[PDB]
Amino acid sequence: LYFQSMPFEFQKMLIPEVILIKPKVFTDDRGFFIETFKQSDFRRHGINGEFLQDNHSLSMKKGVLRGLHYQLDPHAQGKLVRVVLGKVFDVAVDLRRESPTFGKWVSTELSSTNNHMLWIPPGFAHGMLVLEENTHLLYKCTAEYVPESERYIRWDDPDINIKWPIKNNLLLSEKDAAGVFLQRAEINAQYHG
Amino acid sequence: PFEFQKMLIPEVILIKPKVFTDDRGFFIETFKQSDFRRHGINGEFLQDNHSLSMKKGVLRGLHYQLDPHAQGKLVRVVLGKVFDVAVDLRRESPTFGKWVSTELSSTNNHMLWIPPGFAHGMLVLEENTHLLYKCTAEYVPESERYIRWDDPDINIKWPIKNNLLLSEKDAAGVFLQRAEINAQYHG
Ligand SMILES: Cc1cn([C@H]2C[C@H](O)[C@@H](COP(=O)(O)OP(=O)(O)O)O2)c(=O)[nH]c1=O
Ligand SMILES: Cc1cn([C@H]2C[C@H](O)[C@@H](COP(=O)(O)OP(=O)(O)O)O2)c(=O)[nH]c1=O
Ligand SMILES: Cc1cn([C@H]2C[C@H](O)[C@@H](COP(=O)(O)OP(=O)(O)O)O2)c(=O)[nH]c1=O
Ligand SMILES: Cc1cn([C@H]2C[C@H](O)[C@@H](COP(=O)(O)OP(=O)(O)O)O2)c(=O)[nH]c1=O
Repeated sequence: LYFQSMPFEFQKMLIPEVILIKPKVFTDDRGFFIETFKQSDFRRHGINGEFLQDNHSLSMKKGVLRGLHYQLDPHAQGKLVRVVLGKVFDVAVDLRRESPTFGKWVSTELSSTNNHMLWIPPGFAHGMLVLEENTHLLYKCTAEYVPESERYIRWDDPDINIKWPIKNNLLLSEKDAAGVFLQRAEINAQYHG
Repeated sequence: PFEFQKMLIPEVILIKPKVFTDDRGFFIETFKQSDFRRHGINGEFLQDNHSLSMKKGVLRGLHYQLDPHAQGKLVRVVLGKVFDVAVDLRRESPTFGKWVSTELSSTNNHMLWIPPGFAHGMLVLEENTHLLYKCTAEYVPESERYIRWDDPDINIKWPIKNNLLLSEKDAAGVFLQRAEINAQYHG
């Protein structure tokens, strides 16, 4: 019972390079149809670069946390993130050296209920906390996977100080559990504007 | 990370991605330009769509856009299952009016490449089926054309013919012999 006239709403977050996208849901007797991406519209609202790789993660239990992740330059991925089933608390962290918002973060709830999408530009790290069982997270990347370039910052880093709605149990990968603290992170991304 | 398999109409390509399981669940790379372009799948993906079909027996198709708005489509099912159909509607094609089908599901995570020049149809086999597809051209409603699912010249073997939920546009699809088609065979 939430109505939007236009096919996409684009909303800049407090870190304005991060963009929350609300697509339009067309309901009928069959079910629904959503346009989830449209280059022409996205490019007019600041979202640039060729999407070279799409990924899909299933997280079976509430409390799965993945992040914080980025690829070193020149393999930095811009990401368009959505949840087709379930719900996540989704986080973008500005890790662009010299950025007036370096080490700051914004969050949004991405779910199969809202069908919201988050644009996380290159220069940022991504983290997500699973809030519903069997959560399917899909994202498009502006650069292809380069495992050697992947870096890992721990979820509970105190300088970043993300307010995770951690309810009870936390399921972490070994790489994420072994995430480093921001102060000893390897970062080459540079702020431009 | 991907197996690519040409169908009997060899421009139609079945893609089997690799599933990495762990304690958290799984990870799949569902598209990768470098790999896809090496295996014949070309064109910029300009638009992504998502359809939910609540009941078994929802049928959508048969759909294409006239040139110059023809969409190549990369089709997958993230939840549920469809009987997915590609129909060759390229004038002068040795397989004009022929079709290939595959089962796309959340169990197999298979994907189908349906090149421009083809029509797409899908029949929903599990409740709450989520079909996702990437298009090589943006939506142009004026260019959309609709061919009846049960057209007798195309003669698709749909695994269900009865409890069928159709859109009004699909119900009103035209028969192949009176279809508007401008796509041309080059291959
Ligand atoms: C709420 C919020 C905090 N933050 C950062 C700013 C601060 O470093 C920290 C806020 O938590 P806290 O240290 O408790 O607040 P304060 O610094 O105002 O005493 O987290 C964000 O980057 N984004 C947000 O949305
Ligand atoms: C991020 C990523 C991972 N993988 C593989 C490597 C591992 O086997 C598995 C999980 O990787 P992992 O780095 O744990 O993913 P997450 O970002 O969710 O923590 O997926 C790819 O094949 N491609 C990708 O782009
Ligand atoms: C089985 C199959 C049939 N077809 C075509 C061939 C026929 O024109 C029609 C099915 O008819 P069919 O009963 O297979 O052959 P016939 O009628 O010649 O005895 O659909 C395809 O295009 N793809 C397929 O995978
Ligand atoms: C195919 C398509 C449909 N729509 C809208 C128009 C209708 O309100 C709704 C369903 O269109 P419809 O043509 O019935 O979809 P399907 O191909 O599944 O039969 O979605 C778009 O906004 N973009 C698209 O690319």
